[PDB]
Amino acid sequence: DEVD
Repeated sequence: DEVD
C-alpha cells in the first residue's frame, strides 16, 4: 500500500 502506497499513496498517490
